[PDB]
Amino acid sequence: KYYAKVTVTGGTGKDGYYEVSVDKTNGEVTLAGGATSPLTGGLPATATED
Repeated sequence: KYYAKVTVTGGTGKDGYYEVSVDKTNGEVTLAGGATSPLTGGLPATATED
């Protein structure tokens, strides 16, 4: 689900597209796997149209 770009100042290894699930009625994000650990894949883009 949604891929969030992360830019960390002063920290290494926390950069990456985090998987986020958003329900706007609550206004928060459900954690993927119950953690905020970075995912793999680097910075892949699927759809060219923006």
